Amino acid sequence: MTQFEGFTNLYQVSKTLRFELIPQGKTLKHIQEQGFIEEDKARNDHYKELKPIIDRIYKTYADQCLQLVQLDWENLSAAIDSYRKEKTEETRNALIEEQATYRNAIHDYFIGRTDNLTDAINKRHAEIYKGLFKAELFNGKVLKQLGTVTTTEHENALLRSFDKFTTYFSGFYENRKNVFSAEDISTAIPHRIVQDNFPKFKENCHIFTRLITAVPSLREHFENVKKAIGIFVSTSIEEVFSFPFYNQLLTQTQIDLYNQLLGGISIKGLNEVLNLAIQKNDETAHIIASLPHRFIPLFKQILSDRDEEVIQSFCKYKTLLRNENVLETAEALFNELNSIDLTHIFISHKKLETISSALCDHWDTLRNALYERRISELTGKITKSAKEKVQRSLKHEDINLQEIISAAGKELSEAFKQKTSEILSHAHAALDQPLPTTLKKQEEKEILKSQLDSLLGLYHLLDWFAVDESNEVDPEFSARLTGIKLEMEPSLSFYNKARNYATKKPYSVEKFKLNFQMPTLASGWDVNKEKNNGAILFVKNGLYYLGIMPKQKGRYKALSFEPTEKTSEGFDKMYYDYFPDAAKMIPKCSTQLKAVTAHFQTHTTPILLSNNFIEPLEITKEIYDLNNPEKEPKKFQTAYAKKTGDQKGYREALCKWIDFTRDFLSKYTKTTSIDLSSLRPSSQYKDLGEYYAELNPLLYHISFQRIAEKEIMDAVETGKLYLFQIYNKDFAKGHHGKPNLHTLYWTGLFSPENLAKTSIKLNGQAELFYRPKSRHEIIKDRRFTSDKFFFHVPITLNYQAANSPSKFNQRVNAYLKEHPETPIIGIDRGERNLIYITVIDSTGKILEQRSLNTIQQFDYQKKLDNREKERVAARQAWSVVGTIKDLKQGYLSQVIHEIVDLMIHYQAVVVLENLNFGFKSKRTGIAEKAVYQQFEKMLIDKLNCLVLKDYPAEKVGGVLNPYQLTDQFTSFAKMGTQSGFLFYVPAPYTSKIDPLTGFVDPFVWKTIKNHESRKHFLEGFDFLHYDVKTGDFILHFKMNRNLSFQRGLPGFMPAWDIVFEKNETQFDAKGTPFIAGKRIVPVIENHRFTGRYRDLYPANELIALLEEKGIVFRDGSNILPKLLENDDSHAIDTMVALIRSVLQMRNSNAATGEDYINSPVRDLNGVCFDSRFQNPEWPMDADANGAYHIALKGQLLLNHLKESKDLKLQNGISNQDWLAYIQELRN
RNA sequence: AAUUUCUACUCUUGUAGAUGUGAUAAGU
DNA sequence: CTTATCACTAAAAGATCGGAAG
DNA sequence: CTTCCGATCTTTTAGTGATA
Repeated sequence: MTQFEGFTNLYQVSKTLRFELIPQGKTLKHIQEQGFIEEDKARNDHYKELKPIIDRIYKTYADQCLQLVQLDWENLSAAIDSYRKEKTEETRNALIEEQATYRNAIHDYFIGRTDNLTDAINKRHAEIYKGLFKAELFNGKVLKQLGTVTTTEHENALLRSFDKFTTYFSGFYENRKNVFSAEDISTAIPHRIVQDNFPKFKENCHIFTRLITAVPSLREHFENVKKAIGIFVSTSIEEVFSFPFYNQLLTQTQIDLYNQLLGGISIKGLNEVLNLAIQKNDETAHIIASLPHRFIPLFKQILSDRDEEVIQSFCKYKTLLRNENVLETAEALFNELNSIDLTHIFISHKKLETISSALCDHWDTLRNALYERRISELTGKITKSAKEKVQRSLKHEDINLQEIISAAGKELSEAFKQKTSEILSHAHAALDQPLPTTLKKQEEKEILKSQLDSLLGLYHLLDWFAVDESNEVDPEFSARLTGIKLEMEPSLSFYNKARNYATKKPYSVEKFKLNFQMPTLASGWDVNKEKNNGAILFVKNGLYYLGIMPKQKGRYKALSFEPTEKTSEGFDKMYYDYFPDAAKMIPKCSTQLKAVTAHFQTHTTPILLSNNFIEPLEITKEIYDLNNPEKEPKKFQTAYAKKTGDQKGYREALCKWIDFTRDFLSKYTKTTSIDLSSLRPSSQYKDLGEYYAELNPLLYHISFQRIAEKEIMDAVETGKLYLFQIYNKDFAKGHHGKPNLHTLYWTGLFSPENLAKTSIKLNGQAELFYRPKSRHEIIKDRRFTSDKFFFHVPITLNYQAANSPSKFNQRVNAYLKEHPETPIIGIDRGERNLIYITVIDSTGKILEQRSLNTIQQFDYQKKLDNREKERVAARQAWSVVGTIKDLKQGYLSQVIHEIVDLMIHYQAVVVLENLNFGFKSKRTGIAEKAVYQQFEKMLIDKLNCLVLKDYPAEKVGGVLNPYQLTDQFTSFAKMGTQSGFLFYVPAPYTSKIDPLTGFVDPFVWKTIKNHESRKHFLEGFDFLHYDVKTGDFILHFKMNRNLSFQRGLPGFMPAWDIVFEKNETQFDAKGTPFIAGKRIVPVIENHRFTGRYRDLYPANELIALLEEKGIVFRDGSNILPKLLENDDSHAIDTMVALIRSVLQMRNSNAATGEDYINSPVRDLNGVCFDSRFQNPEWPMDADANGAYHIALKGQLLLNHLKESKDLKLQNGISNQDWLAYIQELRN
């Protein structure tokens, strides 16, 4: 019995609020007089300049330490091979522990505990590892200790400039602890060495050994290219791809040399040699090309290397291009292209579509041309292996121009000669048109973009030829193309820089962190650390103040604020109390002091501690062995239970440690005032983590106390305290609407209900930033014209729960299995509606379908329509592109509220569109997969902690009890099918589909081009007849026919009754007349669509065609043999055109506005479904048709949960299963 | 067209929604 | 342009300065 | 007049659980 309102308080979530600080009183004058802001700006500059020096010393220590490892590597290779062959859990954990011990073994080199080094160098490396992550790297100790590093006097002087202030680097310090650690983190050098580079090197070795087993005739060729490249001259080819040589390959420059050997010098590499071998088309070419024939390069090592401004840069670029005469070289190359041999120069395969998009009319016509011409040149009968050989020989291989000019004819030799005679001419204009004076007028940006794109299209035409010498290419043409390529390669870089400059923003959001000459400013608010951190907050009359007390004449003037009776006028100051993360402080303040470990070496008696204790606390020896053992897993850790299985001694030691913790909690002078009667006794705890997760919320407390106003006023006036007012738009005097969500979090954090029972915790690690001025009347950009102080503070919501969600999917599947009647929301994008919603019931009937064009009754469809018009109205308009892309993000940010409101009201499971396994065209408003990915991520992050503004604080959904329905976001690929209530289903076969019987277009088209193909396609049907009672053409289709021309996705039923409906008038529910069965088809000119749309009436056109042919059909007889006997091309062409028009599900015309669907199949009731009927029980528009089938896919996933005994979904549903399920349920 | 920040407007010197900040790596 | 990491800290420990004593 | 011992400011430091 799990209620939907019980899906709250499951895991903590960390958020961060930001506010603006107004300097109250005359603290602005004090800050300006003392000059903190200029000093902090100079120090931020020094920190930015000092970061690469610390990176340099880390780099040289990493290289020096990695050059000494001689580890042996067969064991992890055996482990990963055992995983590859078995794929069981036992070998999986064996591989995991083998990777862990390899990372530990290589980390022993950094920490200097390696078994295979002597003691002196071990002590040297251990001292270096100790001294890297302390202040000893700043004063100059480890600089002399390393010896290798070279530092000039300026870098050294700015490196010692952080003296007595080193902790400014502290997070950065711990950031570098990510790199050198032995953990499984992706930024670890051991992880990069073991789990990333080594699998690629091992598989490189295996492909090399297998390919040298196949034939050794190219082993000498490998030796010659290794000698000619002059890379790794001290070793042969056989041992450079062996495992022990990886012990020399860990350094970055050796990785670079390995990559240079594999890829060549830009002189051929191994990949180019293999390409030359497989392109020869001898027996060795088939014996190697059927085999794996690639070596993927290794990853780089961590921390390793490899308006007038743009106007002047482009002016110098154009002047240098005019001096080099790149247009003259290009026109000379295009002139000599007309006479040289075309066999010796090749076209890169990556633009095999692109040439089809440029030199001809369709983006894949020349690919089909060369494929069918290779098929026509095949010797013997066509088989599967020969077809696959042809497909392989044309899929990823460069092709010379003679095959292009023979398959596609000589006509391209004119058209190509046309197109270059355009582009270089504009390039000539781009090298003749003068530079614009500024970039503030529209025409200046116009002429600038034209100057970029002509030369950019010239690059994109020069990318056509195969720049890689994978075939036999004469080197002088290669030299000329590469020279003119490298003369003007960076034009893409100036294009990107000009686009991002003209795109970004007109403001300067750059800010630097203020510190007020404090090492640890606003790191914590606790009243014992109130002196050093110097950050407090006051509350008065609903307003919130931040007080920062700086050091006075170089010393912390310990000003004390006195308690005051409440009704006296004054600020309210908190008394923050925290014992941070008791799992790590209870070791810290007991059994890990220097005194206790110094005593426990030479003694066995228990030790009594009486420092910061009200009574002497006793530490016996056994608890010291429990916390500090010989091995890494402690006795009371569950890793000991997993590794050994001795549960009895585990439970006894856990009880002893838990008793010691409970004894400790009552006598430390900070935690003595806390009530611990809320804890269950020691023996009732299953493990240790639950104890710490329940104990941690008990140790944090905020209590307000009244401070006299006069003392604060003289503290501000004197200069001992800097008082700022915390501000956003909700603390203004004219504020009367609903607040922002962060203001709701901030107000609910200091509510009395939260102060009594902590649900939101005010975290430490606050930051103060400063932003310069950035250079009734409503002034544009008021917040961006003045220098401003910002305040960034993190908070932790749902503090009473754990940190990790554990099995969120299991819990939500349990709730969904408990409740079968739960509705399903389906979300789907479309044309003429940006986002479309369909909330359906469990039985399949829709409950509410809507378009999300309108938000606050002032719809965004006209915004996208108008902005997309002005896109065209001024070219592409670099300026407007960004406004469109941000209006899309803002539209999605407003759509988030509508979706979570629908989910909350309907208590439903939402079902989104999976962006993998899918392709979406243009015209869908939001199309870009990155923008919708950002949407799905924003939705997951919003439903991670869902809170509504109008809800009460105490109720579920309020600030003190937010809704948590979705698991924490981790990756765009590790989502799977579900994340809590966020279900994902594959995109296609959801928009163009009959919503009542599930008919889909079974043929694959764009292959109806040859005449006998049309003959076989038309002969595939069973029979066509005419009915005079309804005046319709009934054509019968069997799914076992036209299998070569049908898609390979059979449905449930094999029968279909396609109907050409009488194209008469009809009435909807609203009485608006509409022609029944009419279709919309584009007009085609020069075998290409032109965008203009025309209306088609299939039955009337077929009547006209058949009476013009003189075919008698009023008897109800078959017409297909009555028309195929003449073998007329025009008749079969019109028949195919009418079949395509009839099978066209969607019909839209944005110029006139109508948009509908039309199923050409009679249902079980014999009617033909028309979405222009506007039946509320069926999808209104085509976007509703898409969203309803997305919701039905979610319903299918729900049923897949229901039949399964285990509480887990199936994976992504195959399309054949979806079609079978739909055509089984609906018929 | 006013915003801690973004989007979009002006009955209202503001409105409706969203907003995890800072830092460093790595991939294309 | 994405994917992974870490911090969200008070108290112990040690450097720094100033006063007392031989 | 120099050296040793006590206040003050800065800087390290401890580390729990659980599958995919």
